[PDB]
Amino acid sequence: DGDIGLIIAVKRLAAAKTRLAPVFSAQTRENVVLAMLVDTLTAAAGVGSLRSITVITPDEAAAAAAAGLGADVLADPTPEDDPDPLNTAITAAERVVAEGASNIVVLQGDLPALQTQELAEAISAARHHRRSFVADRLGTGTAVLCAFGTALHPRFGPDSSARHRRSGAVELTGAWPGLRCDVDTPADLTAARQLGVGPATARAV
Repeated sequence: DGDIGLIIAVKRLAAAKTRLAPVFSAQTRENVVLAMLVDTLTAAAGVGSLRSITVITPDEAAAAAAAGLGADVLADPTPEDDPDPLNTAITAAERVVAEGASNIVVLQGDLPALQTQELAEAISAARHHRRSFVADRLGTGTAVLCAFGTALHPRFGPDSSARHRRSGAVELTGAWPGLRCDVDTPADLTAARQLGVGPATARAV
């Protein structure tokens, strides 16, 4: 059995992926965000090195979906006026997950084209470092952050790749297109769909 505690943080679905609003009705946009989480979780759950998957979210629909796939779920109590709610949530989940795992991996929940093998390989590569990350497709963001026997020090948000790099996290290379293809914009979604999205995202779009 595995040694990696995987964390995914998910914001309120109404707030999520607002740059997809031009191509989706609000209910369809929320459905796409949830479906991308489902496909990401499904791909991740195939990775043999995982001990657990923990989803932290204030969104009860996302909570139900994750729990319904056999993930651990943490309610996110982070106030609305917290200046950095994403990293606050990750750090909160980390404190819990750290009780049961020494090696923790934070994964974006909007990777609908993720293949199990891609994540497995990324984690194998990460084992050679204390802290490491995979940049997303366009290079400014972070698809995955990995910490082996040390604190994550997450710097997700704008310009996270650069911030992670500055923090001393080593950048992993490895094509892993499905791992890198996070979906923020319609262009990102087009790219993901060309790689091949999982069935939940296929249905939602």
